[PDB]
This record gives sequence, C-alpha cells and structure tokens, in this order.
Amino acid sequence: MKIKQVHVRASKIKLKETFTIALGTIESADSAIVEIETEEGLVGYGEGGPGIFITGETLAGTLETIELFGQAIIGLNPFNIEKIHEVMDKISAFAPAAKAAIDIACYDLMGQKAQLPLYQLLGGYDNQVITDITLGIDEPNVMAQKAVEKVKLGFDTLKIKVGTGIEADIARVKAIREAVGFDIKLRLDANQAWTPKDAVKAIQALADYQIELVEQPVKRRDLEGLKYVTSQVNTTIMADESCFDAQDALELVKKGTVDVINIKLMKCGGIHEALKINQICETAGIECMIGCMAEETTIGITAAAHLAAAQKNITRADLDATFGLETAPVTGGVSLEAKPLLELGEAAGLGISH
Amino acid sequence: MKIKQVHVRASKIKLKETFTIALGTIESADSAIVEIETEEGLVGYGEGGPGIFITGETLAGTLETIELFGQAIIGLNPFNIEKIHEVMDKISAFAPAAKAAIDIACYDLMGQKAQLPLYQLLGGYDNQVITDITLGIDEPNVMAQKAVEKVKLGFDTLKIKVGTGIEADIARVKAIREAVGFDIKLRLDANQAWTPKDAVKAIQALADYQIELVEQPVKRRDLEGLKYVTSQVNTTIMADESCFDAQDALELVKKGTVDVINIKLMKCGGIHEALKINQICETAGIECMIGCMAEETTIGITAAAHLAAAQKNITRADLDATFGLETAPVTGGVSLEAKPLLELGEAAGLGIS
Ligand SMILES: NC(=[NH2+])NCCC[C@H](N)C(=O)N[C@@H](Cc1ccc(O)cc1)C(=O)O
Ligand SMILES: NC(=[NH2+])NCCC[C@H](N)C(=O)N[C@@H](Cc1ccc(O)cc1)C(=O)O
Ligand SMILES: [Mg+2]
Ligand SMILES: [Mg+2]
Repeated sequence: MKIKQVHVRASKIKLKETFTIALGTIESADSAIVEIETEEGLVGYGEGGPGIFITGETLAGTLETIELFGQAIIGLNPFNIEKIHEVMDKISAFAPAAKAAIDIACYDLMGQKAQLPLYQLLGGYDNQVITDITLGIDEPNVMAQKAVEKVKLGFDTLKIKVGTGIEADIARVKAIREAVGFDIKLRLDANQAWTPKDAVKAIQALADYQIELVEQPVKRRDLEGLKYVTSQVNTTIMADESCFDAQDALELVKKGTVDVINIKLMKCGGIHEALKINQICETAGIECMIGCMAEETTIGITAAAHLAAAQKNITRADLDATFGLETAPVTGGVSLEAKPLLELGEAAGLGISH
Repeated sequence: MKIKQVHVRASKIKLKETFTIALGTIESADSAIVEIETEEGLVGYGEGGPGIFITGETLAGTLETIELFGQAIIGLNPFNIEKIHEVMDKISAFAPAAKAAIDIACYDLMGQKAQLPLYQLLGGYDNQVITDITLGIDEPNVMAQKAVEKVKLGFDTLKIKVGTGIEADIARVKAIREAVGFDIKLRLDANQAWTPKDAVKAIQALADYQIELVEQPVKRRDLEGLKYVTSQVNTTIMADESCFDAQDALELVKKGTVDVINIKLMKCGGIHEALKINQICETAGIECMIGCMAEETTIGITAAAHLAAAQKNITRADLDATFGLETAPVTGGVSLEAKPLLELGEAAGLGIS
C-alpha cells in the first residue's frame, strides 16, 4: 500500500447550543478534514480539531501544517505509522491537531486494507463504548434542569463544568445532584479555574454529594499544585490540560501528580501517541479517560471510540462532540444521536464515507 | 475470528556447541511450541523458551501453564490481545515464557487474518533487521579466533560474553579487538558478574578499545549499583536481567538507571508487553535492543525480528539463537544460517509453516 495523494478541507458545522467552559466559549465546530488516497484506490478519513484556548492551534495553522505533512508522506505505506510520525515530527515541533488528522486517516486505511474494523487493530478489548455527556457552565438551576433531560435520554454519567467561583460552582453541583438522583455518576471539570488551596476547599465541600472525580482543578503548568490537591483529598483527581503527550504522561506518573489521565487525540497528535500514553498509565496503575474537543466531529469522535473500546485501561469516555452538531460532515461512524452507547459496527476502518 | 483449540508440544533441540555465560551453560534448546487453531481454519504458531537461570522457568512448568491458558481462551478472538493477556495474568502471577507462547501465536493469527506480514501490524518501520552474534565465554585467544570467523561471515557487531573475573574478562576483550580491528562494533555482556566498582574499573581499563556498550554489569536486583556504573562511565550501559516487564522499565526510567534496555519476549510475556516496554523507553529517550534466550527457535526469533523491524526505537538486535540450533522445528521464518541480515518476507503473519 502506498499513499498517492492527501486532500484537506475546512469543515464548519453549526453547534446546536453555545458551549461554555472556564476557558471560553464556542458556537461552531470548525475543523480540518483529511482524505488520504492510496495508489490502489482506498481512501482513509482523518480530522484535526483545533482548540485555540486549549492547545493554541488554529484552523488556519492546522490546514497549512496538514498540507506540508501531506506532500511529505506521498509514497509511504500507511502501515509505516512509525515513519509517518517521524516525518511529521521533523517537520513541526508542535501541531497535534494536524498530526492527529494524518494519523487517524492512516489507521483508517490500515483497517480498510486489513478489512477489519479499527478497534480490532488497536487491542480488540470491546466493540462498543459508553460515553457520558457534558453540561456547559450555566446557572445552578439551568444546569440541574438539563441534567434531567440527559438522564431521560439514558445517560448514567454527566460531566459538569465549573470555574466561575468556588462559591457558585459548589452551588452548581449541589443543584444538579439533588435534582437527578444518586444513581447518576457526576464528574466535574474546572478547567484550571482554582488555586491549590481553594481547590481542596471546593472539593471537600462536595463530600456528601458523591463526586466521581474532579478534572484539572488548577493551572496546567502548576504540577506541584495539582499534586497538592490530589494528595489532600480522597476524591479522584484527573489531569487533562496538564497532559498532552506521552512525555507529559511519563512526568505525571513519575511525580504521582494525579489519579487518572484524560487522553485526547487532538492533544497528543493521534492514536499512535494515545496508545503510548495509555500504556504508560496502565503500567503505572493509572486509568485513562478518552475525551474530545468541542471543535471535532464524526471522524475524530469515531477514531477515539475505536481506541477506547479497544483498550482495557481506557475505562471512561467523554465522546459527546457529535451530540451538539447540527449536521454530519460525513456518512457513517458515530451518529449525532445523543445516546450513551456508541456501538462500533463491523465495517472496516472507521466505517466512514461520503 | 474465534479460537477453536490450543495445541502445545515439547521441542528439545541440541545446540551445535555448549553456550557458556557467567550464569552457567546451556546444552539444548528445549521449548514449548504452541499452535492456536481458529474455527475458520487459520493456525497461529507460538513458542515459550524458558531460561531457568534467567527467569527460573522450566519446560515442564511452561507446558502446564500454557495448557491452563489454552483452555481459558477457547472462543476468544485472537485480535482481543487485551483480554487474552488479562485472562493469562489472572491465571498466573508470573510465567513470561508461557504467556509469550500464547501471545506470539495470536499475533501470527492476526497477521494471517489481515493478510499482512507481522511487521506491518506492529509499526511497519522496516522489513528487515541486522543482528549481532554472541561469543560465549572462553579463553582470550580462542574467543579472538572465533571473532575473526564470525566477521568472515559478514558480522559487523559482536556481542562478547564476559564475567569470570575482571582480569580475564579484560584480556578477552583486548584480544578480540586486536584480532578484528576497530571497524567492528563490540558490545560486552557481563550477565551480572561484576561488583559496581569492579565494573567501573573494567570499563575504564577498556576505554581505548572502543566499547560500544556494556550489558548488565551487576546483579539484577542491585539497581543502585547499576546506576552507579551508568553515572561513572561515559560508556553506554544496558539493562537486561534488571528489566523483565513494562513495570521494571518504568522503574528504570524513573531512576535513570541505564542508557539502553534489552527486550526479550521470553522475559516480558510476548509482543503485547514488549511494545509497552519500547514505548516507555522511547518516551524517556532510552533506545531498546531486542534479544533472545538460547532456548528459543525460529518461532520466537521470527516474532522478535518482526517486532524489531517494525519499531524505530528498537535500534539494536541480538537475535542469534537459531545460529546454534542443530535443526529447525518448523519451516519458514528466520533460517538457521548464521548471517547478520534477517530479511522478513511478505508472507502473512510470522511467515512460518
Ligand atoms: N455538547 C457539547 N457541547 N459537547 C462538547 C464536548 C466538549 C468536551 N466534553 C470537553 O469538555 N472538552 C474539553 C473542553 C473544551 C471545550 C471547548 C473546546 O472548543 C475545546 C475543549 C475538556 O474536556 O476540558
Ligand atoms: N551459541 C548460542 N546458542 N547463543 C545463544 C545466544 C542467546 C542470546 N544472544 C543471549 O546471550 N541471551 C542471554 C544469555 C542467555 C544464555 C543462556 C540461556 O539459556 C538464556 C540466555 C543474554 O543476552 O544475557
Ligand atoms: Mg477537561
Ligand atoms: Mg544480556
């Protein structure tokens, strides 16, 4: 198998609602979609979802970088994922969105060539995954109200954003908890909004509210502070923005900074790197959750789902990007229907087309 | 795809010459060969080559463990390597040769089902690997003579076994270098024979002999002593017995114990675990060398070679076990011919039988 050409396009999908977190707001899912054509005719799909306030990556920069990658890998075999990453890494010192777009299309091609759904090439642990659904920052009563709706859809786990103030945030969670029950799992995400000591105070305050875990409570670069929190509360602390790639993961398990690590293909540059992170974490006894950017769609979510279902240590999933899309940019893959169960079929690769 | 049956049998193959290392001698390559058959008819080949003075595993124990593993994975998909290792790990707390045997057969099946050479499923970086050849412990003049012989076979890298005493060990290396010149790369392996200070002393004494690297100079459990050697000499230090699995590797990287790590499928329980070790090392800027047990045959060596060719970070290889074998247990795969280049064909999976 040999890459004949790489085509990249912009993709802009209107979001059903404006999503808000501690870092900013978004109202449209704008990403870069890649199609890698082989000499034999097979075409793999990939996506790069840039999050300016998460990674600093932009759609313009991502499109440019992908174009450089595409010309550099013509003639290579999609199965030589080792060299493909070598090539991209030599070209750019940092561009996980661009690299993920190329990486994902390559794994899609691998599945299609082997004639196997992707999850079978990535571990084969399972052929489906259960995802939570996130609730963007809003008024305590507003969020609590939306919870009942999602639960009604079948969701047993809700991801709750907070970060305006320990005061209002605590009010947020409480409102939601005593609103949907106690059989519903509740994970919180403060997107670096709290200081070390305020984080501890805020977390402990929800002791009787039964919180599954708290995601990135402090600034991504404040590793001593993040470890402070983790070591001050019994509640499970998860690192997100503090962990982009495998080298970050190694540093975290090294220092014993957190309990769980959130993996995003758009932060690490694709499945090849995500596998490394998960392997490092599993070896250290740290479970992983697979997440997503608000700007990615069907292709990125589908890729992440195959990986999550395939790897045992990826024990949690936050793949709800497609639930907010007004329309699907492609055919097949994870549907836009807001449901917790993402079942991967037997279609080869990502099972995506059109 | 589903596993229908698991067959396992004993293979006892004489070595053409007794192989001596610091830990003892080996006279026969006795391994367990497994054949995993799927309901559709595809059959995967695997092997468990236990090295008693390395892991403590025996052929009898490896056979009993494989049998336990075999009857527990009936009906599972070979592609579900994640669950297959979970099942084996729950059954046994320690049996890397047995686990490798099942693991390798599964990857062979994956390759066959996908209709792809195994190296394509494991990274696809290359389709061949260049191996060194090891010289067993002997008198300086003899080892030197044997060195010239191997170089004549085209080998550009020789792995020198040492460990009977810094006095002799230093004499062995000096003699070898004098015989083959500085064009040949020489890596040493002490198999835990030296104290940390004798190690530094021996290494410093060979500074002018252009030593590529020194493998496991001190006892396996003496990590502080191993790091001591590593931080006392400019020569590259490699861990072998100090690193069995991914957890060991993570510990070595955390402590900055060594510069390179030796991966053996028979130490870590198969390709699945070997990949973890290499990824951990790569992430930490530690290169890896793929090695082998004397007891392995074409099956084990072929699997190791596919993995080494596939992964960029596995930059060195010591896959010379088939060179000492009187016979080959299966057709295909790496041949018995003593040659540095191991070219993997385009046959699906291992390309065996
Ligand atoms: N329906 C809906 N609004 N889904 C958004 C999914 C976002 C995802 N669960 C998430 O929280 N991702 C990041 C935060 C984030 C927000 C916005 C953008 O553009 C990028 C990332 C996280 O987990 O922190
Ligand atoms: N002549 C011969 N049969 N050589 C086999 C060399 C195997 C390999 N290169 C090696 O050295 N492996 C171990 C040492 C070892 C010796 C004997 C047994 O049974 C198992 C392992 C090492 O690298 O230390
Ligand atoms: Mg987060
Ligand atoms: Mg060794």
